[PDB]
Amino acid sequence: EQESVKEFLAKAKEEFLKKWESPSQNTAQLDHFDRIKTLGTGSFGRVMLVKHKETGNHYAMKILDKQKVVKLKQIEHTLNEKRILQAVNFPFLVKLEFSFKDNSNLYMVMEYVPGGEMFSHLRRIGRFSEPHARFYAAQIVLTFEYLHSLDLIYRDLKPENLLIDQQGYIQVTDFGFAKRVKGRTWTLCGTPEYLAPEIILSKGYNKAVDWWALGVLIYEMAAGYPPFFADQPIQIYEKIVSGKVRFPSHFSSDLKDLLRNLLQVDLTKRFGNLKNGVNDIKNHKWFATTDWIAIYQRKVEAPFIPKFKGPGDTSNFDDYEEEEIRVSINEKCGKEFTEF
Ligand SMILES: COC(=O)[C@@H]([NH3+])Cc1ccccc1
Repeated sequence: EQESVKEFLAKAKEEFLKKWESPSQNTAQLDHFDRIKTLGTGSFGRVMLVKHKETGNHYAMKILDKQKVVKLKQIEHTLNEKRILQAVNFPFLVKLEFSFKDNSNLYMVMEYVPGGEMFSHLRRIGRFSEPHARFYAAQIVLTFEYLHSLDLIYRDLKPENLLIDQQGYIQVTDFGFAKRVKGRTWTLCGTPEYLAPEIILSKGYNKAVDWWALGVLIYEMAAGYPPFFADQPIQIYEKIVSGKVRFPSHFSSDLKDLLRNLLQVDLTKRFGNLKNGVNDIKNHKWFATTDWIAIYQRKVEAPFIPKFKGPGDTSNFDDYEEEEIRVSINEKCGKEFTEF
């Protein structure tokens, strides 16, 4: 690679490692914020729009219930998520602003991106044109080059985790499955339609799973549906492992060729995982129009700007029951979460 890229990534890794080795902790508290709206809710956590009472800034606060994290065997994953997020810095990664814990919950306070999930926009328009899909894909390629150079695997690429910001660029959110891995790792995680075959088959897998997931994402952006779609997970998994994918006739030949190379079942043949690494992707004809530096510098005009009224607008998110943020009188699971 150009010495320019090598030197950039060396500095990126140095800066990451300093924060990785000495993580920030306990940088705000709950009563510094007002709750505005619940933006998402799951089996062990929620995301809420909050406002800082002194500065007036809006943030997305992820709240994890310690007891449920333990019950669902997510302890290490939650520690990974926060330790990684506090240490990374890249234009297409959502910024962690504060973190803290209390007797009941873990809190990560992040930039709020009012444009909403790529998923919503994709489903509302049907499919993205190839230029539009390529603009987003280029951001993911650069983000994975950054993450992988820090020995990080992301492991949850899907349209719901990609927020569209005020300039129309992507912000990757949700580092719940991200992990620092030199070599292989084994945990079954991700989302069914996006899992690489080696995850399904319970192998020791590596960063090549992220490049597989990029193939799934690009297909879904350009087609409007994912390549291995089926009604139940087991049927999805059978399709993933089969080595068979069908492409819409509207796909360009270049798109089909790139996707066949990202969706290689044999991980030793998969683009992003060959001897030339990410450059096989960056140099592919489908990316011939992409100015990688201009994308990194946010100098390209985006395909669209989401419609929203301001930094507190929640219109691009959907409606959930509002539930308490209860804090027990007694500390729960203190030992498990000491490092948070
Ligand atoms: C496309 O490149 C690849 O798949 C590389 N693993 C090179 C290779 C090809 C065939 C057999 C062995 C090795």
